[PDB]
Amino acid sequence: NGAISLIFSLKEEVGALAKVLRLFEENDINLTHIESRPSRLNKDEYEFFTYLDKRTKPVLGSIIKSLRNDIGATVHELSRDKEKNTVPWFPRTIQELDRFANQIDADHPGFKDPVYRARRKQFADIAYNYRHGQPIPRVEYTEEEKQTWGTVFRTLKALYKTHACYEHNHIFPLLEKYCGFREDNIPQLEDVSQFLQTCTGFRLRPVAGLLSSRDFLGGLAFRVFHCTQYIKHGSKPMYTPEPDICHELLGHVPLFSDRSFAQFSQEIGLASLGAPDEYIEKLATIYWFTVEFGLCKEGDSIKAYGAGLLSSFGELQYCLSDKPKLLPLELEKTACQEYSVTEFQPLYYVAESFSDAKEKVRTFAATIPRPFSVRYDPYTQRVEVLDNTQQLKILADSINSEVGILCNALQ
Amino acid sequence: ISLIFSLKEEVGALAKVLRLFEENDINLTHIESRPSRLNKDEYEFFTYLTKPVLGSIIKSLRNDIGATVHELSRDKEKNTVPWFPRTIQELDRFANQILDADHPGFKDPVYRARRKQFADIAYNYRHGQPIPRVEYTEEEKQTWGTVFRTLKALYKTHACYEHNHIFPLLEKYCGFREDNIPQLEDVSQFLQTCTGFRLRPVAGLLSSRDFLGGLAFRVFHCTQYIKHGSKPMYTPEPDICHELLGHVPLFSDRSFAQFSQEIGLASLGAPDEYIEKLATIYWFTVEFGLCKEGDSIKAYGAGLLSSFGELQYCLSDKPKLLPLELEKTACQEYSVTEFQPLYYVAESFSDAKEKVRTFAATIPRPFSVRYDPYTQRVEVLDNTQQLKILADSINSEVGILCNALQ
Amino acid sequence: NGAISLIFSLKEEVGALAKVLRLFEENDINLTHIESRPSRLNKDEYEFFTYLDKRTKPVLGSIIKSLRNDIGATVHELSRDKEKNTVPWFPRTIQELDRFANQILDADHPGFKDPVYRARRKQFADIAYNYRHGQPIPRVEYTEEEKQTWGTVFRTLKALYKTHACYEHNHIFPLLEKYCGFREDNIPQLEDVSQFLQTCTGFRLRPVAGLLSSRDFLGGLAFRVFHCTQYIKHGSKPMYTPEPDICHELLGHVPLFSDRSFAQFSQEIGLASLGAPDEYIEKLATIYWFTVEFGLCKEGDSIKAYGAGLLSSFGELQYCLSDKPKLLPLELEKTACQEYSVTEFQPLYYVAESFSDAKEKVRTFAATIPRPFSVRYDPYTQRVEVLDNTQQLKILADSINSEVGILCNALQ
Amino acid sequence: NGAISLIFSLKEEVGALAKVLRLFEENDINLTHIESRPSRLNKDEYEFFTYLDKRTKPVLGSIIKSLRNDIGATVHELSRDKEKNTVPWFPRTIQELDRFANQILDADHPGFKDPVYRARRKQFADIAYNYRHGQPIPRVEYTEEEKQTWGTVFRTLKALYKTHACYEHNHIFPLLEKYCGFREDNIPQLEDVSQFLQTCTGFRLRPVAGLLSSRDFLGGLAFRVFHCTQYIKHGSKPMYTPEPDICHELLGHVPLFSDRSFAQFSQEIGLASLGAPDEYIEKLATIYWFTVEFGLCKEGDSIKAYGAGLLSSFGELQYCLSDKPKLLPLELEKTACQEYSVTEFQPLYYVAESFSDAKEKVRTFAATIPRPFSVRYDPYTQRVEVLDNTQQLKILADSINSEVGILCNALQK
Repeated sequence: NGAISLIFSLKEEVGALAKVLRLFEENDINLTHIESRPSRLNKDEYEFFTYLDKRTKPVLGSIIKSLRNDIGATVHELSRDKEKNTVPWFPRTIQELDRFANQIDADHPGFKDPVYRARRKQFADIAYNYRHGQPIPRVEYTEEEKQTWGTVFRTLKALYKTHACYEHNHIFPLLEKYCGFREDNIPQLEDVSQFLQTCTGFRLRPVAGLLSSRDFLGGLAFRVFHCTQYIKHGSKPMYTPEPDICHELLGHVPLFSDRSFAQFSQEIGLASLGAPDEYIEKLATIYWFTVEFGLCKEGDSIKAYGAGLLSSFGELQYCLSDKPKLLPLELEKTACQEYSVTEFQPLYYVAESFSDAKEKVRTFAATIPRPFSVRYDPYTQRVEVLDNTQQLKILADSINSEVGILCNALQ
Repeated sequence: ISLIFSLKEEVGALAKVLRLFEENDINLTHIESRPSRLNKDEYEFFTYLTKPVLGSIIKSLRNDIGATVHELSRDKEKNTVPWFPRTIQELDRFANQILDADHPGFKDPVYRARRKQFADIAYNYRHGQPIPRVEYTEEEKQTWGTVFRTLKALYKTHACYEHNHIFPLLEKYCGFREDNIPQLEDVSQFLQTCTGFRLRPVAGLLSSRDFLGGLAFRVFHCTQYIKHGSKPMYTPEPDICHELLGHVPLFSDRSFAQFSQEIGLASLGAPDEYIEKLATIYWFTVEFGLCKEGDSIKAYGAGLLSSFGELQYCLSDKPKLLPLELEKTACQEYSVTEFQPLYYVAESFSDAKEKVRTFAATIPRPFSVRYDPYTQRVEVLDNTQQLKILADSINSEVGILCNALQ
Repeated sequence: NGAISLIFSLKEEVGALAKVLRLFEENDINLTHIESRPSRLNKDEYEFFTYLDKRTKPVLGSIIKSLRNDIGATVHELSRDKEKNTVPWFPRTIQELDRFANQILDADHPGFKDPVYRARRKQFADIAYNYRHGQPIPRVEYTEEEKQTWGTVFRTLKALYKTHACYEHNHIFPLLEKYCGFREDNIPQLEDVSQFLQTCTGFRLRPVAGLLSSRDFLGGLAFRVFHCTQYIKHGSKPMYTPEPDICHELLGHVPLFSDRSFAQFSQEIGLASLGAPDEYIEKLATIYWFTVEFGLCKEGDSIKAYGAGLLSSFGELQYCLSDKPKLLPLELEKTACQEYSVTEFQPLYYVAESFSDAKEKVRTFAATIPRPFSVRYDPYTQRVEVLDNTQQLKILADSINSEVGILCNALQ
Repeated sequence: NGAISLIFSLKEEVGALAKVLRLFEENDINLTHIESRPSRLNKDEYEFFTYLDKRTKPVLGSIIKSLRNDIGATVHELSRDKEKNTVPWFPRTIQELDRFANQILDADHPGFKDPVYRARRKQFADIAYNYRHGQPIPRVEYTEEEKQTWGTVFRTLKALYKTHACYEHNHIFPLLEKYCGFREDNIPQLEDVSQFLQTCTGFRLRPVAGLLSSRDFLGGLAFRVFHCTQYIKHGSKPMYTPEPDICHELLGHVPLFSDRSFAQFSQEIGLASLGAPDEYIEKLATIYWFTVEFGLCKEGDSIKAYGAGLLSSFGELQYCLSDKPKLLPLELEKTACQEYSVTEFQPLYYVAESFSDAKEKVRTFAATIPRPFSVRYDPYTQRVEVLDNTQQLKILADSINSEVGILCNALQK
């Protein structure tokens, strides 16, 4: 089916909303797929959200020209299949992450274990049926699963006070009192999501497996983290090439609980919206060398903040060793650097800070071919698509008002 | 009797705080401990306190641990900040604090029963839950219909641009017709998609402090009952017709949402003298405001957009008009019962938000407040802290504006 | 002669600079009347300044059409005669205030029958006619008669500033008394005042023979240039106010022109004037009338006067804080259309919340003024720069992000 | 006589101003040496600029003692001989550049045997010694010999600017040839160039007889004032480089000073010097030697020269882009310590990302410089504003406020 979406604003005129809503009607598209909301910046405009798929493609082209010239409006055509003259699709609302959440062995250390394979189908099914809004279904984990967690958990906690970054060590005690991070407890995703929610507005979303970098990264734009609920097979408690619950709760969650790290990762996600294939890849590389295997400066020393490092006891000690090569974070080079998932990383990029890395990403995003920019509205949980002079005008007044607050507060 | 205090992680601070509460038989679910957003080094604590020995803890937090502790009392205890809900859920705590033989429905046993029905819906509502739906009777709908038909006809000429900008969407997507009474849960979802405003059914009339405080979270306490059918034109008591036809459309407009949000932010922890001023400001804007549109003036007050007779009086030559200036407006005298003698004109909602902001700076509070739509939390800010969050906020918006100009 | 100007920028490409210059050479326009300079904002563009007059009109249309259709430059045609859909002229640079500084507006004047006074008045006019931007303002020894007139006005007003003037006026007036000879027995020299203004807010003086037009006067405020009279009223009637003598200029305007927030506020009226249609010149002058000239401002507990016409008029300074005037909050869309006379005490004053507020009100008002650009004064080059590109605003936002990045660093 | 200066502010308060002016006056520090101006930020304060010298120094402590104690004002003390517990003096207004503009710095000069040449250097020196801020720069007809020299230097470099000079130099150079008389057959007049500079970035030339101390020279850049020589090197050896004649000033410096980005960058070095300890004056001078004097900058994938020592030296201009030099990326903590030799072609150049990136590196470096305050230049009053941490946040914020308001109005056009 795919997903087609038409992004266009329309000034209110007598009969303006009246006719564009029929412009769908004449072509026979259902008008429960055409949702019309007031523009959030331009007081006199109406923004249209279209929930379409390939069945509607017959008539989309005719509609666009009329809107383009018969009404004089900038129309951006979003398509899932990334075809001639469209922007790669991306959800504009947080509920629209539902639409491909589920869009997802022989050497796995659980290939010949029918209990494990049947267990994995349980978690998959919990994820397949998850929808935005619902609480995350709680699962009692087996005793052998809680020992695997214990094994993973006990060793890593020991290295944190020396190898983990400050943000990580600052938050972890809070997850131990309030979220059941204990050597003997596997935490429930619903408690974690509730905790993140009150910290940075991050929220969890159980996922059956691995999403395409686009889908996964686009979720970061809404501060939605697509999370797995299963656990690695207990035979090899050090296994890491897939992201079990250990990778999630111990590698990602504490940092998603810090504003600057949250704002930084959200920025990688904002940059993915409508990015071409080529640039989703570069963002994935950037992601891999920051959120996944990033190192950060802390005064005169270097600490780890990557999820793949804060979750892998082995490579956490390695990366602080003098053996791995180190480069300062450089996006025009980092985004093109090669990496291998299976082997310990040869190279790590060091970051001045989460804030500085946030700025570099926003800077890098200016290089991403998009006929518009993006800003997340945390009030309606929707993406603002920025392409007008009069929008930037409203944003600038908004900036000016805050400056007045800053100025007045200085006196 | 809450407490708000930050604390640097120095010699085991977090653990000392929790041992300080254990030694005082206070369970850790009444200790919310979060990291600070502007100071990497410290933590934010929030307790929902057990009045006996609260002095023992505060004395320890301030001295032994070197914290700055705000003491928030709802019981108006002198030398305590007037309490306000910090989280959107904390609107549950006092949503049930409302205030009859004159009523046009006094002699009607069924009407006297509906009102109790709607009151209990409001009483039993808690944040997050869907607003319970109700099937309105045929006589409730014609009453709505008489109100709807008579005002709709005045909206093209007498109503402000924003009201008229949004009203076709409510008719198009929320069942705003003369033969249908919309369900609050539908209206609430729409608002959320527009400005993030939410509805919370309320049995009747909360105090100004409680009501205004709700607006800080873009939360509108909204009635669900309808006026009695014998007097359709009766508008005295805030009725569903008041809420959906006078308040709702404006709440869907970003700039009106921000202005009303601003009044509510200003109330958080404001002394009672400043609650009465903000309530008067509210009376003369959100409820009975007029606004300038080029050379003509339109009505935006909910009490005007839901009152047939006073929607036409207000834009007439009979009442006195004054430009909105809050030091004078916040001192005005008004009466609930009659057509208002005086109205205040605003040049724009944008401008009105600025005036409210400036006025709020004069409100005595040992902190500044800023709402966080991500975590649905109001954050209290020392003078130094506010500077860091605005500047960092400013730095973000400018980045977006630099990226977008290309 | 009049005045004609072509405001245009151009990206550098091979021969582009040379093609523009031949186009003007082709048409007798000397290289001294078209200067090219690099653009402040866009590293790769050249800004152009044309010092033309009506003797160039026969040829201007051909040149304009060549810049747009051949060279491909966005061109704003400025005319002082406000021709066929041209922008009303205004000087690009501070030197070019010279060009029309002498365009000036006796029967029942108190100094009519006095031939020494008539002569003094033509002595002061000549100093203005001959003044040119950059020159020291010629000093003149005033007589005892003149310093006694000054003294009568000065005396009555000083006793009244402490209770009637705004705080900013009273903050600076002692400095003028100590460093510019603002005494009852001494008329201060414009050269000293201008030098003190310059060190305070960059504001400078400029002797004018009499009353300029509002466009020309206001335009000077965009450069922080105040066209100032230098004669003094006749000694027969020392409370005579209906002309801006040196008392009105030195006691009404100068203290406030030395305050940064008031300076920026008056400058904002002048920035808004540049190129404004005649309609909006009238509105700006009226706004000027109810702010710079007869304005009042809130000062905490009380309202105080700041208009130059109040601070230099004993009688009306008392009247305006009494219970007789009708006060109104400053709202420009209304105020800009407020009618008034010069003949009597003002029935009605507008109250400004503050100078920084009235400044933002004026910036907001200027956006409504029909112009194909906005403007920014460059105090380094003392030249007006016109903003009409997205390419410019890019740079403008970058520099913003830089100071924000600096202010953030300075806080944390 | 040297130079002492007191920097302090006072809140207005009945009698406060007269009580301050009196403790100067009663100690025979007459009013002409004590300026008092309204504080830009603090609307109830007064700033005081004191013009003093060693003659006052017997009474300085008492005056300071009453200022700090009897009046409660935070007083900074600027001295030119830089005693301990003083701040190395700097000029606060553009006029005080007059004060030490003449503190200048031969048997082997390539002009010692030419008695006409020695005599002429005394003419140019006499123009400069008598030059005062605000005056037009005297125009001097150059000889035909002198013009030959200028042509030899001019012809060879111009044939080489297109492929070796950075974008900014090549952007302005065509304007200088057209409007300032930059030609092979003509030596420009400093007055015409200064007026051009002023119409570009506010820079202005100040005729100077010889070489100033780094402190004095750098400090001038904080006002966008370039102390500039008017003479030309001897005719015999037109490739002679050790002293900065008109060839170095006009062909090496004048183009870049006409560029906004470069102007702001070099000014940032100047603002960094004001009141710096001599240890950091030397660090600044090295940074300057490798940026504005011998700098290279990144320009897309290529690298071009922006240093005046290169842009006025055909021989080393070609060298600096060859494969011979050693190139390091600009890092001011490392740059500021780099050894260098004046006589030979530099073996090592520091590459800048851009003038915009270099400016920020300078400002950051300047933050580490021990100074009891911060400095910003104000082009309206042409005076340096000395500010505390609070005052600095205010100006930064109101500058931001003003500039956003402009972006707001300009967005709707």
